[PDB]
Amino acid sequence: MISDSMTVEEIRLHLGLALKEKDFVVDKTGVKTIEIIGASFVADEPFIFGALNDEYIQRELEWYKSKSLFVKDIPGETPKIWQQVASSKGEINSNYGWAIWSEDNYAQYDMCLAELGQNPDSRRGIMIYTRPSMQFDYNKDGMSDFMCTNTVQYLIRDKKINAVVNMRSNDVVFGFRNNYAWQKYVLDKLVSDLNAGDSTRQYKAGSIIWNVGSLHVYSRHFYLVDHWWKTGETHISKKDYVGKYA
Amino acid sequence: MISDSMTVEEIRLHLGLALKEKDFVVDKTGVKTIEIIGASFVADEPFIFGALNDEYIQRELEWYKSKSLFVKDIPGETPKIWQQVASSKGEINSNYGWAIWSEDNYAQYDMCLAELGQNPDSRRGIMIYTRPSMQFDYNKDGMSDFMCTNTVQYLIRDKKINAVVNMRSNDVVFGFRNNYAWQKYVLDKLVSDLNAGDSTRQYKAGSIIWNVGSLHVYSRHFYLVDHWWKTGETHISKKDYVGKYA
Ligand SMILES: Cc1cn([C@H]2C[C@H](O)[C@@H](COP(=O)(O)O)O2)c(=O)[nH]c1=O
Ligand SMILES: Cc1cn([C@H]2C[C@H](O)[C@@H](COP(=O)(O)O)O2)c(=O)[nH]c1=O
Ligand code: NA
Ligand code: NA
Repeated sequence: MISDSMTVEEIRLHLGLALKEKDFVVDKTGVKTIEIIGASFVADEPFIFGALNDEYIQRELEWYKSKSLFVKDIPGETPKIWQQVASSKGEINSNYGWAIWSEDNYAQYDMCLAELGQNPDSRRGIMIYTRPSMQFDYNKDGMSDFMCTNTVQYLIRDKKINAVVNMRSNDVVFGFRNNYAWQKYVLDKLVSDLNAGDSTRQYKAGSIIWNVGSLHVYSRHFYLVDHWWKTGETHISKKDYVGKYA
Repeated sequence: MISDSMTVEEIRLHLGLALKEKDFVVDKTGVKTIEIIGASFVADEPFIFGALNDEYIQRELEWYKSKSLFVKDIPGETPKIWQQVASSKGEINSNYGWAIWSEDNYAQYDMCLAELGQNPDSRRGIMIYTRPSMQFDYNKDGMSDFMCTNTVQYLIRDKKINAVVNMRSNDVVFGFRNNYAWQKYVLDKLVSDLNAGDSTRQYKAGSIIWNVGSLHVYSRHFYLVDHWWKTGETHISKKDYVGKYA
């Protein structure tokens, strides 16, 4: 039994209610947010609010395939957000290709693939992204990057592979869209690798379940929530939005 | 906004449905289980099925206060389960007092207390129990102890301190009852320590939210589920149970 969770549509609704309520909490940067504490839902759409950007996602995936911990190695011009959280030397913590494909984080992908190839029913098929020393590593050399993804667990049931994603913190607009594309790519690769190992397995991709301690919208994206609250459209250009949260 | 989750009562219901359905999955030990994948609920009662045992809980808490990684240091006679998962030398991984009070796991309690004493609104107040090297450490010296608790996050909102518990795996009957008593003790201590630091804070304990990749019942406890399914009583002695799952 997979848990019958909220869907992306219902998360949209609860965010709209928080905004209507004026239930604000002060970000570390001083900015207001709206927040769901302890959120859990099935990721049945590839975005919550906003639009897709295959070009950027493909650049972030090439960076993950390189496993580099330096933001300059992102193909093309590196985004400003990555520059602002990096150390004095351009270093970060959150390269998810490093987290799952590097020997330095204990070969999470290959060990999860070996565990499930040996025991398809296991509860120990997991890729652990964060680490206890994060209590001190988050601000090494002046960076500001406390890992947001804690763990991802994989469970094979009825010839489908399901993923359970646990995050400390996730931005609804950019974070969720990029992080979802990545989790789906990893899931499909794992399915294909298991199938090439044994042509009788015939596995397929299953569901992705999303769990978050603080799932939040920054006040700079309140307009998307408000517009969806009024119209049902999940995207509008900032230039075209008319409404209070300009 | 805390997420409006299932309660313990509703978890009881879904477990009863899995049992009725005969939706079984094979444990590593060969035994059948029933399972909810990706479960998330508020812990508003101190047990799901079964009875309380303050004596045993108090012994496990004294062991946690000692921080010892050896099962013999549990006060009095050490339980058989702890003996069966221990290494050739009596060693385990899962002492939660070690995980949060030892310098060797990077002082999780003291660093979370310092983070929240400095910024009550933070999203980085977390105690990280597991670690990436668990892909290799789970069977060190022949033990069988892949850490079950991944992380616990603390969020202070409206002068109440809420906890978000993330677990890979949890047994509904013994695991949940013992693990809940522990999480509530830590929460109350944190509240009291914050209040003694500043007599204007006046904080109080809030909600505990429980998230689990595989939340399961072993076939040896199917009787409790069945009895509750038939009668609404959350406990019965194994001697008194009449029914199929004898
Ligand atoms: C690196 C990363 C950051 N974030 C966002 C979540 C938070 O808004 C922010 C981290 O801020 P915090 O460490 O104060 O929670 O970055 C994601 O949503 N996904 C990611 O993968
Ligand atoms: C140490 C510990 C184990 N357990 C149970 C969960 C599983 O039934 C078992 C670990 O088995 P697994 O590693 O194969 O999932 O021990 C808890 O529920 N809580 C705990 O704190
Ligand atoms: Na670049
Ligand atoms: Na003992």
